[PDB]
Amino acid sequence: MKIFLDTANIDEIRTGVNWGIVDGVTTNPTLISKEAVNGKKYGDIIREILKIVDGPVSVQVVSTKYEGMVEEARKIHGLGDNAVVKIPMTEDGLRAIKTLSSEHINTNCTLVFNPIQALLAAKAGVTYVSPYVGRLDDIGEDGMQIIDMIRTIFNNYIIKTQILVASIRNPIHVLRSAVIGADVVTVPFNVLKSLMKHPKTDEGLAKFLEDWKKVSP
Amino acid sequence: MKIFLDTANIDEIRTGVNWGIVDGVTTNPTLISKEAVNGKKYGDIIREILKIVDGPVSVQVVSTKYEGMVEEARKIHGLGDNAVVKIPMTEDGLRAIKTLSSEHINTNCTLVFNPIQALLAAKAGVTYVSPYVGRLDDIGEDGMQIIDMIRTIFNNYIIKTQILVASIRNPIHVLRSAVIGADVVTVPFNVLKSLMKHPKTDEGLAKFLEDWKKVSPDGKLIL
Amino acid sequence: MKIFLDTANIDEIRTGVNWGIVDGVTTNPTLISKEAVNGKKYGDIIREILKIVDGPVSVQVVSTKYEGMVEEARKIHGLGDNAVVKIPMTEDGLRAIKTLSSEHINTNCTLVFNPIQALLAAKAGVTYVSPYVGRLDDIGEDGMQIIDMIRTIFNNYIIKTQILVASIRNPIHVLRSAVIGADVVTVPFNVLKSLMKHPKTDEGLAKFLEDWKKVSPDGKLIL
Amino acid sequence: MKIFLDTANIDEIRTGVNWGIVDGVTTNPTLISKEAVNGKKYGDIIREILKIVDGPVSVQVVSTKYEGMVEEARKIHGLGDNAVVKIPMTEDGLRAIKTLSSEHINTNCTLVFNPIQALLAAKAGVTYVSPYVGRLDDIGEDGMQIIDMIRTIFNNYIIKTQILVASIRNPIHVLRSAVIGADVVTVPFNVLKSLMKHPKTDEGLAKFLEDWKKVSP
Amino acid sequence: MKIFLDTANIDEIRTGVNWGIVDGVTTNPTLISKEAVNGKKYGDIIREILKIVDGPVSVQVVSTKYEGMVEEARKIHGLGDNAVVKIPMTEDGLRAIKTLSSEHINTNCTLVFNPIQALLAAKAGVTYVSPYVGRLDDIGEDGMQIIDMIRTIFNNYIIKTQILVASIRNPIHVLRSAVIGADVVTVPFNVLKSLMKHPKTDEGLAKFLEDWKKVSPDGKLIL
Amino acid sequence: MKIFLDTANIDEIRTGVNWGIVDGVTTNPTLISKEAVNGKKYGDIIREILKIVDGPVSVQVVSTKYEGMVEEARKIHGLGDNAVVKIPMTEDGLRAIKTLSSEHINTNCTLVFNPIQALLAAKAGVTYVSPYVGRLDDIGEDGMQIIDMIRTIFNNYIIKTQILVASIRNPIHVLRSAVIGADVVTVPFNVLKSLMKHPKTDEGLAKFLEDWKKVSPDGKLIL
Amino acid sequence: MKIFLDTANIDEIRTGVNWGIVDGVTTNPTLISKEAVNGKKYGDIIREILKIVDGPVSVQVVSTKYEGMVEEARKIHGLGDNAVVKIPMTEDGLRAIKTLSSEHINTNCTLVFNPIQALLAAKAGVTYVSPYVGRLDDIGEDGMQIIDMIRTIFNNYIIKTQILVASIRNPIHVLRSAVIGADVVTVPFNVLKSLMKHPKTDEGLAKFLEDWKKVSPDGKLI
Amino acid sequence: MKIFLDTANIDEIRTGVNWGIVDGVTTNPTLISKEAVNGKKYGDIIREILKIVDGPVSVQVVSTKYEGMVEEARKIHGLGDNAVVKIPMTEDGLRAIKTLSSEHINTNCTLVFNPIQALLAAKAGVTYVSPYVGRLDDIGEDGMQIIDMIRTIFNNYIIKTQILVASIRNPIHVLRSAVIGADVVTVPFNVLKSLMKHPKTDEGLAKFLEDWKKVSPDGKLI
Amino acid sequence: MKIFLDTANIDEIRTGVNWGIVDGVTTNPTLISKEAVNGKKYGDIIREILKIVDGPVSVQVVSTKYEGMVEEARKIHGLGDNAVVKIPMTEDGLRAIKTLSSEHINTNCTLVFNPIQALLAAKAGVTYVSPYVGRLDDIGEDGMQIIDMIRTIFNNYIIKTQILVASIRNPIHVLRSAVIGADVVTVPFNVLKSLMKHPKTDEGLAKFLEDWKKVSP
Repeated sequence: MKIFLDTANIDEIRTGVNWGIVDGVTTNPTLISKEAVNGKKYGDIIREILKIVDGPVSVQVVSTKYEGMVEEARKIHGLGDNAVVKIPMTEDGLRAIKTLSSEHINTNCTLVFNPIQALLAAKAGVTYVSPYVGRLDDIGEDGMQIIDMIRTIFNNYIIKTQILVASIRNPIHVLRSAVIGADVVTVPFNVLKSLMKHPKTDEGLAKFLEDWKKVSP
Repeated sequence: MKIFLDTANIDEIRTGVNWGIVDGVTTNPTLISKEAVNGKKYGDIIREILKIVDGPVSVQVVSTKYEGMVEEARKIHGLGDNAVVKIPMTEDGLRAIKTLSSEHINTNCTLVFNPIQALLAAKAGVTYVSPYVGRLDDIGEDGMQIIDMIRTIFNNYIIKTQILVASIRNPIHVLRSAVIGADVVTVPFNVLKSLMKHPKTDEGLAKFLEDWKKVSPDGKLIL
Repeated sequence: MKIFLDTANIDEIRTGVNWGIVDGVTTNPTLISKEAVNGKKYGDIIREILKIVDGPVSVQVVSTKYEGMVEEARKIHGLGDNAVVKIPMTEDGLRAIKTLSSEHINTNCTLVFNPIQALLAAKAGVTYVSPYVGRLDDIGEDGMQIIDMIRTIFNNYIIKTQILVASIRNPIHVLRSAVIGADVVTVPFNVLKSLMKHPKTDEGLAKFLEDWKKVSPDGKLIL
Repeated sequence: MKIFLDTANIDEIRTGVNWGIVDGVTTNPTLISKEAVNGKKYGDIIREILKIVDGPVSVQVVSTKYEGMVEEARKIHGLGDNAVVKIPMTEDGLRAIKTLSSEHINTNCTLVFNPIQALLAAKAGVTYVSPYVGRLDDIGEDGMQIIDMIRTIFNNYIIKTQILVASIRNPIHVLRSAVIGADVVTVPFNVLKSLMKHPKTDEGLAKFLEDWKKVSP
Repeated sequence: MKIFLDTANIDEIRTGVNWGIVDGVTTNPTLISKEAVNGKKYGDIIREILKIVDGPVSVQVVSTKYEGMVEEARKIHGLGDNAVVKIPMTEDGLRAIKTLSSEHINTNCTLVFNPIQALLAAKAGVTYVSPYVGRLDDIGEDGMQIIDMIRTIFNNYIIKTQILVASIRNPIHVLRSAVIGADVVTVPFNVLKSLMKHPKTDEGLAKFLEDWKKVSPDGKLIL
Repeated sequence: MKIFLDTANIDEIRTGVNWGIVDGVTTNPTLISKEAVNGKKYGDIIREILKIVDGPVSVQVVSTKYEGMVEEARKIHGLGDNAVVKIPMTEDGLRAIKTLSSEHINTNCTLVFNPIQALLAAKAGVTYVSPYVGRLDDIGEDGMQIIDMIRTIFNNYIIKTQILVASIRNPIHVLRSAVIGADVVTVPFNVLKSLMKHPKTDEGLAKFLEDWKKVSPDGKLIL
Repeated sequence: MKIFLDTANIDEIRTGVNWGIVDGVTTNPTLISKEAVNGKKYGDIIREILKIVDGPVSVQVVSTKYEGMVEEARKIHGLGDNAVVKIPMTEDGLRAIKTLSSEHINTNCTLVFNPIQALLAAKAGVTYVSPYVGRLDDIGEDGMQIIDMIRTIFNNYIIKTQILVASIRNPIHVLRSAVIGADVVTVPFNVLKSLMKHPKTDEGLAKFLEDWKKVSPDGKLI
Repeated sequence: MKIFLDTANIDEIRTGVNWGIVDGVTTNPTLISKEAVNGKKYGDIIREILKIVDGPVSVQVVSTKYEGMVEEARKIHGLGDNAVVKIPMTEDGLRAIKTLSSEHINTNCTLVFNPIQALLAAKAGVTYVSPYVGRLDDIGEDGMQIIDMIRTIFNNYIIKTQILVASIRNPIHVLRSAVIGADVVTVPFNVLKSLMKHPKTDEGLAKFLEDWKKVSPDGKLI
Repeated sequence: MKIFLDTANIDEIRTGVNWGIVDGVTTNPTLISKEAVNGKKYGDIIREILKIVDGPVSVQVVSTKYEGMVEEARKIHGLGDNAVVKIPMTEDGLRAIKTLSSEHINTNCTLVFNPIQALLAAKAGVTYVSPYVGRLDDIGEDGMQIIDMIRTIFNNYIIKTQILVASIRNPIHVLRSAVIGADVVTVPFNVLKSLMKHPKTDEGLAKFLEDWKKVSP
């Protein structure tokens, strides 16, 4: 399972990347506009992330129309080979994914909330599909069950689209994603930093330090 | 999972194809009767669908006897390489499927309501089998259970006949079909349309638009 | 799943074969004797069935001792390469199956009532094992459970003996046999005919033909 | 579980009743007309069965209309207190059951093929509901699964309508009915006579006879 | 399981009641808007339904604010003892349900789409809760699963609020509701009609009629 | 399932109570201190909450030793009969729960992380046990599994201690708590508000109000 | 679930009862002799335990023959109405249990290793049955599965014999016993102490402490 | 599933092979001594079995120490390439199996009673492992559950050691072994004979016979 | 399933290899200075273990910093090609594992207590991951459940990292590890010896003996 960082905060990205556990980054218009304040421009933020991160970097179009999505997609693609174009799950979006896929431009279909939407995105040739599990949790539906059905559907038809679990809120979304067999999770910084930690790890380290002092002060 | 459009409405077919999400079309005599009104000829409707759909197009024979079935099938086949001859699950139907399979004419056995009818059509050599899940729902039996049994049976014997779920009424027939692993669903246009939609998709788009306005008042992405 | 006809009527056989859904026949002296009427020779019926049928034809041995069984089995084998010799699950039967297997004479072990009997027959080299499910139902045991266990046992050891479900009484024996993955069922011609039928198939056909007449008065499909 | 005999053959009924294992009888227009040939009249057959059998005896109306069903029902009821009026599952039938039930006339709703039909019959106040399992088997559907769902539904709502399994074809319909917890089965004579039998019973009896001869010739 | 009719069509209501199978009615502003055309007043429609249905009749408030909800509820309640006030799942709605429950006015919380909304309505004291299963189906989630969770939750806490399955589209929503053990289903008239029907019922009737003719040519039962 | 508000804001509390869905409150010194602003006394906040709330109010002890805990618990008890004393799962905590239980002072055992800790607190006589599920989620263990085991354990022995799910982070902790059958959840005011919401509720309301206007221009319901 | 302490140490018993978490005690000659020290006699230790514990105290017999077991058991009963006599699962043991139950002397059948042995002891009238789960674990079979079967069997027949899980080695034997619904577990004082502990509890306490110092620096709530 | 005959009787072995249903044989000193009668020596019986059986013949060692076991095992191997040496699940046994496997001498580890013992014998290189299911049944645990676990474990690691179910007492041990997928069962000749029988088979034969007399009175098909 | 001995006693090791059931050894800060008594250099024992054992020998790094860990690991590697370097599940540890893997030095990540920690270690390229099951049991959670999830996760992604079950306390940890399919268990000597024992084996051996004395005094 790949692990991506879900933020446009360059400080969080640098830190995550320096830990060596970040395989890629996802952004979206909300995340970017949270950073693009007090002088900082969105075009600069996007370019800096592309430069910093070796692996896939998803950046979302904002046009809602086919021709506009495809032209924004190509500008996005031109920013560097690791760029992945995020396209929303809409009629125009599916058309855009199909065209971009034929042009070998990598794509990520976002705002997916049930397994049939994810299947449509895969049929359009999308590279990644990104169901939003935390937003399903928000409305009283166990979002991880949708990931489990998508995994089954994709296995049934030997689909090569990667399942990219998004809107992750806690480490149990991450655990369940790995048990299900999702291809990727994208996680906010506060979740990322917790994944390495456990209180018995801390306790064990202290114990080994103690015991070692008994044979080498 | 392939998705076919279950209609003879040319406007619906052109629209669905353009979404890139439609892999073929199924018709039946009812669907065609509906469109062949006010001067429109069934012959023209059929040829036009075949003309504009790249994927399989199922057209159903109307004879109930073996010889009429095969004679009509050979005509349907002659109209285009993407034509699939629909044949009902009957004694004459199975005979027709066996003959047509030996002639390398693609076939679709329709009006299937239990898994053993589906198996018999497969043994005769049919290309697709089409169980009618909504008509089972109509009589108080969960039709998707028959799809699950057919998938198991076909898997047991490595059967190459495609399961084509038909009489679809709602998006949960579609979801359950995909989870079971049916080869194809054929859906009405209104169902097809609904498959792309979700209130949280709409809501998420609106929020992204709004937030983006904060850093780009004309809502553009200039790179 | 293969389907054998449990019959010696040549017309039944020809008809089922044209349906594309009959793979072989299982006979017994009662079925054959039934057809020896209006002058017909017992042995002529059997030789005719062996000639016409492209595939397996089971013929019973009547001897109960090893030497009699193998001598009869050899005669039967000489009547056609597709003849299959039916031998009961007994001590002498197993000895006969082992001997005939070595001579490459195909065999069908009958009167099997539990899964270990089926395994012993497979170990002796038998081509088919025939558990009589309806005779277990008769004594208050669900006979299909024995088929399920035999399928599991045979899968465990990659056994090439075919499971031939016999003493079939209804279409649910057939459905369950297919879902389990039994290799073959043998059924009377009348169970076979019932397997194609469903009231919604008839209802659906009637409606399609009504609707077609609205666009084509004489029921025709002119293309 | 009660066991009824499903026939209008008086010879079969006498024999069954003499075994002491028959708790009642069901008839229907096909069964009765098979016996009412070569001089025998249907009115005589019905009366003879009513006289012979202590327990419930179901006899079916033939009118398809409400007023006609209710008038046939009352003539049926008047033939004796053990008479139970069979009414088909139709709109007019449900109306008739509701009226007959209010008049404390026992009823049996027949030609039931799914669990919701059975529930409708219970809501109309029917005494017995009779799903036809063998005719479901005939069309490639496991008829006993409908009995299992009816039992669950009836348990959920504490329904007092008795489930009467009909169109029985073999002893496994009977076994599964008892395991599910159906209230009644009605069985044809050839099935009835087999229920007491088992080859190990026969074998055991022979063995005990043998062994007893060794201590009392 | 109670069965309500989900319609404001007076003809449908009179017909269903006469089948003896309808235990109440649900309306909503859409259903009533549909009938309140060509001079027909919504006020008259509501009073007439109340007048002719003996069981509960749900009539939905239209105000979105607490005070308007309770004022309309008290009016609805005043029209007949069988009136049930429908209240949407909102903050003001829950406040209204709490007040109305304390006044012993029966209530029905509508537009419920997950089990926790259903629990909140129960805690406020509501008489019925109405989850919309077909609208969940519409967005690719199996709505009957929410009914199953609500039944479990209600059973856990011995909750007396009745589960009323709404937005029913087919007979399998009805079947699954009964197997789960929902208290009530409310169904459209065409669904209601279909619940009584089955092809084998029709077929069995025809056969009984035919056989009876053999011993009574005028198809009567003379006792 | 009871719902407690994890808050010391009196306005939040009043609002949740009017919704008919708040049964009590859980406080801690941080929450209380937060409200002591614009001149408000810490202890006045607590006494006000105890006076207004008809039902349980949890208040933390800060002493870590037995004598300090019971002396504080007694003070807290004196502030209102509905005060519940929060005591951590430690050796001295268990001694304090046993002593306070004998004095009929209600208690809530906090910092419970496995089911056996919950059982020991119940055996000491505790009124509520509070497992912190989100803090288990934080360390890569599904915290709701511990609630499920505690419910089973408590059911086995007919334990009267209430399970109070704490450290709740999202609406699925709440849904799962209800399906398991936990006695209580405690949630922040903002989780609480989210529990009422669903996009189809909003969509449905908007459509009903649109349709109603077709029959009643100013949105009114005049009866 | 009741919790007995497997010990004869009186400070261990007092400290357990004060937690409100100990319902009784299980002894054995080794445990008792361990405390029969510095003046204390074996009989003394048992009498003091019987006196201080408001609940069952299990005391073993060493005789392996019916007459000897029953004679000892009567003695033990004489010491206090809360004494419970331990009897091994043997032919003579079952005879002894039948006799003692008829004399309303409470009993505890030990060395039970399968569910049918447990059923036989119940049928003889035993008050408690003690399967030794850790010794099943020692020989490579999951001992808690035997507890599960005994629970099912006892529920089937509404048996009033209490299931007392013994030879406990870790907190998961305890957790599983509770989830199954065993009536009692007997554990050493140290296992007992471990049951209260969790690293997130310690972390939580530390967090409580620091945040309280924020609202008030001294460390006292007024 | 292979079926071995648990016996040293040569007429029992011939009659089993002729049915096509016997794949090998398992002996033990008691079985062999049973036939070492009327002139026949112990060595003779084993040599004749090795000669006539086209398959594995298991022969036990009586030494319980490593050196003695290995010395005997080499002797047994010398008697024929199809001899298989039985070695008990002990410390010295595992040492012996390791040594013998390295010398391509086939082995059969006996007295296995849990799945981990079976795994240890496999790891030492054993050809067959023989769990004694009936002796587990004797002590009130379902012995076939151990076979199921060993099957899972061996499948997990693609272990080539064959599971040989032993101490078989009834046809249901055999049925369950086959459903689980055990490689082999070893059974006494009488159990073997019972496996072919069913009362509906006998009934069927009788029915066949009578109905054939209807189509032709003599009893011969021409 | 491989079996390692958690010891540095050479006799215990030779004994277990002789049995043919020991595949390696794990040596942690809390064993080597057990055997460094009266004559032996915590380094002659390690060097000798490395010489003896024809399989992996795990040796723990004591530094907590990346740079010290990789320097110590390279030293450990220098002692013998069967040395495996034990590294704790920390930020610095993951970084060290990634570096050492790239230098083809085998690694064993210790103090793992949940499945996502194990996945992170595998993503860093670790040769073994060692979850401490008994220490989870100690805090009231069933440690074997974590092994079961890690097996599933590793199967999902075809992960080549071996699952090495550690902190083993009893033979049921071992049985469950084998049924789950863990790659390795590491056990103390007394657990190891107990794995061969069963009371019916002893009973059985006595009976072989007794019956043999009958046939041959």
